Amino acid sequence: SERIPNNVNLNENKTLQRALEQWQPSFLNWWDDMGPENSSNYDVYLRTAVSVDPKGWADFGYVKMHDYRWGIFLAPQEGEKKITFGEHKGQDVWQEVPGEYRSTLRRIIVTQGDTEPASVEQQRHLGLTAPSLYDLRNLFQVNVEEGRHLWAMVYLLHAHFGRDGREEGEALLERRSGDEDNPRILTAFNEKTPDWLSFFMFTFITDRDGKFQLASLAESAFDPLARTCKFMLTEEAHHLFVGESGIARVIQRTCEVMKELGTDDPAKLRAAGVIDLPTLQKYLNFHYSVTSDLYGAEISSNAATYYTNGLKGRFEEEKIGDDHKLQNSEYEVMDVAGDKILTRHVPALSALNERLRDDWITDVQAGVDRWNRIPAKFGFDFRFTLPHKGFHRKIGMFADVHVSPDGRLISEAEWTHQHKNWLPTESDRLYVHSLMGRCLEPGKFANWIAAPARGINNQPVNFEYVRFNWS
Ligand SMILES: [Cl-]
Ligand SMILES: [Fe+3]
Ligand SMILES: [Fe+3]
Ligand SMILES: [O-]
Repeated sequence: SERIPNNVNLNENKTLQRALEQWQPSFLNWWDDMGPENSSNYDVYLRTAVSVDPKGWADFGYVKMHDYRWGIFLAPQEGEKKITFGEHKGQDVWQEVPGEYRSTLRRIIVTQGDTEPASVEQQRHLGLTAPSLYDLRNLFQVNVEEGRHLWAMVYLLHAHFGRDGREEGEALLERRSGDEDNPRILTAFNEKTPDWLSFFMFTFITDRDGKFQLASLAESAFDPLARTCKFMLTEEAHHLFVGESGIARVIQRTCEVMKELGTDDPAKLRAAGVIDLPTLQKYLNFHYSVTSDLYGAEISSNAATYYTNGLKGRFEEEKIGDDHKLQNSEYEVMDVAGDKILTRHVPALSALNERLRDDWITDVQAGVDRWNRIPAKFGFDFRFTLPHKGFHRKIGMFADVHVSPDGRLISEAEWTHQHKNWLPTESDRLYVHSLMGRCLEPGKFANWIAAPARGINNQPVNFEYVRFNWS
């Protein structure tokens, strides 16, 4: 082992190596303060990336999380990679950041960076109510990887953004989720993640915004960014898995109990300590709509310049069958006109945020379809659905207006009186919270969630995924 593991020959740039070694103790201070509560002396069975070979790239073993081997890993550098979109299509990719784009790319990197520790800060208390050792370990695995994502971006800042990059790396540790004076940059990352149902939805829906922002940055003309993100997407895949199967196992458990009691009635299901499917639907509505705001205004001149200038491409840019310049292309978006929601066509360049939002909607929907297999398998009519994209939005054309899940423009009064049916109430949040009792004995699961289909790294489900050191 080296002090900072990496596949970018950090060793051979002494100035850069020392700058990051200077930042490391500060990162570790942040981990000890805002990382998982009371965990400094736990041994956790964790995956650690040591390399990038797709055949095997990650060690498994017990480690105390303070000692986790956070490292910098980029996808391998391609020979003569060309810029695939925008005014610079056809030219060589960039190894350094051009002056004209320096501050724009900095803000992109910093904003992506900021969401990483924000997630850990939002989730630091969750361990104390973990429904199983398996689940606690998953939480911790997500947490250390979000840590590594902070390292991924701070590396770029130090390596390619000089003085202010150094300053940005500091400031990334000084802002704090929900803080009054130094809050994190985006609204979704200052929200409470108050329980494990929210956590699974977060990693299912909001980490998915991560997926799509990263996939777009993975196309970037700025190739060190591109390569950082390509790898990060592999990590994000694990986070989405935790979320999707989290909720699946909760739905499984609720369905088991609906069959077992021969009933549908929320009151009865809640007497038995499960989360009724309609309440789950409200949580889906909440996280979905709040996350949708992160993609930005549907129509936006800034997104257009990030494409044209080669900074940020579309999701799976190279598969799309067009000119990859888009000056003469169109895209269909919605439009609020009077008391009706219509559609119209706009220049493709101005609707890139909406395209990426639409791509993310599709991906979330495929997951909702998979969840719906469960009640179908039980012969139940219940289906999860996604609300109309304008529902419960604070960013974009729907910001100053209200839309029901089924896509009706509704008055302020209707919203006030009906939204208790569509988003979690205090009562619903208190009920879900009341089920959150920790359960730490090997192979056992809190009554509100089912056992997973399998373990981790081929260990059995009743493996001792976390040792606390009493035993
Ligand atoms: Cl109104
Ligand atoms: Fe991340
Ligand atoms: Fe993530
Ligand atoms: O992530």
